[PDB]
Amino acid sequence: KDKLNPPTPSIYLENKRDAFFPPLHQFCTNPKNPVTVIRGLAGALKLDLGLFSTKTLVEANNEHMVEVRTQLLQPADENWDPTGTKKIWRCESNRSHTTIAKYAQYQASSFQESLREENEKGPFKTIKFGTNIDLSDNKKWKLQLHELTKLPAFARVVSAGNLLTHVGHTILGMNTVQLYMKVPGSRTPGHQENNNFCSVNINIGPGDCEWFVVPEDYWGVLNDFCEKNNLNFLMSSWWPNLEDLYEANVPVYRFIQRPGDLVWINAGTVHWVQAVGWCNNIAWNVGPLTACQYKLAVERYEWNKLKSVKSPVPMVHLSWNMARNIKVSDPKLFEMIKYCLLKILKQYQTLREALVAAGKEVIWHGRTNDEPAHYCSICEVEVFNLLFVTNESNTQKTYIVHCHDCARKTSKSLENFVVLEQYKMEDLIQVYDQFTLALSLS
Ligand SMILES: O=C(O)C1CCNCC1
Ligand SMILES: [Mn+2]
Ligand SMILES: [Zn+2]
Repeated sequence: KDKLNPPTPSIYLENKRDAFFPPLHQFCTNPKNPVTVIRGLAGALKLDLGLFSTKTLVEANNEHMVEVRTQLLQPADENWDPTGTKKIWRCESNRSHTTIAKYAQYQASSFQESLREENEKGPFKTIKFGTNIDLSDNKKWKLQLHELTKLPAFARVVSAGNLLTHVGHTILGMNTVQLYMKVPGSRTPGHQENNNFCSVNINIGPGDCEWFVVPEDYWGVLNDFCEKNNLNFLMSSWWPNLEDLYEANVPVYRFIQRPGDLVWINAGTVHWVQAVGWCNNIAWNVGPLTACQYKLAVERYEWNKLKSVKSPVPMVHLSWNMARNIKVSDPKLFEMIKYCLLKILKQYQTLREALVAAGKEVIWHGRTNDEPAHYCSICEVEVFNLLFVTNESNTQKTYIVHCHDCARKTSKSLENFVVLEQYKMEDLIQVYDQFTLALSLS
């Protein structure tokens, strides 16, 4: 079917006017567009991509850590089992660490070596992919991060309309920038973004990347495929067989990202990517204030619990911050947030009264300014307001957080734990009561 190889939603920018034109923002965040490729973005804004060249990076922070993925150089769009007998979903991808200086050396000699060969089923060559380079430190990366403030607001790392800005604390690689250093064949295997948040990716060049994209509403189909190939959709490295997806009638968007092109991945869009040439990429996440984004984010948050996977975005904490600090005028988005908060409030009230009825002291603990959300030290679920801390950890003021279930499993009557409360119930009830639909004519 021709509908199984759809055209890429693509926008061609010439100048700053095109980049700041409001319909660009609305096109990207439109749920009907699973991905938007903003071509010519860097040139349109006169972004200095040279600030992210490998030469520039070595000079700035040569001992900076790089996560290496050692992979096989696979042909085109395929993934073969090590023997070259059949195409499979499972990806070989071993992890190690290096530095920018050391990876840069490899990146350069890799190119020099291919130049020489050019002038001279498997088996497959091994390559190294430099991933997840952390560009959060504004002191180490001052000029780099300043250049990215030249983007239109909706695509920035930080903006008033970015849900991740409203989290109130750092979520590494989501509201901070990640850098990738690549050689041909460097693969980012299949995935959805952390808690289905949108993502921004800019190719630094000089080489191209090739992207494969599947709309959000087909993700269950890909989840089935993983389970049938004994793979964990969320935690395994997998590279879809295109002939399998075609067979199962899954449409696949396919395109080339050139240097300076910005790729916007909409919420929950499934995708995998490979370098065609030698290049660097930068990326981060963004959370538009839309019903679709909030809905998919909450869904994945709950799915992660069932799968025993930690949510990088603390959706309970975020939901309270939205109610505290954001005027919400979309009736659909408002009703979702209101609903979630009511769930949180009722569960908290239920737990709190069960504790008080069993004669357990709830200790007023309050909270520090700009203090991050808490997760259970055992099971890594988000824990909100009522924190379960051992008598000893309390005494030592290390305040090591457990959820209620994990505390109970350890200590049947919670005799080994104190219950800390970070918010008065009156304060949360008030925040909820005062959270009402704002009027907007837009
Ligand atoms: O440039 C890359 O390898 C990536 C693209 C999309 N998500 C994660 C990584
Ligand atoms: Mn991604
Ligand atoms: Zn727990």
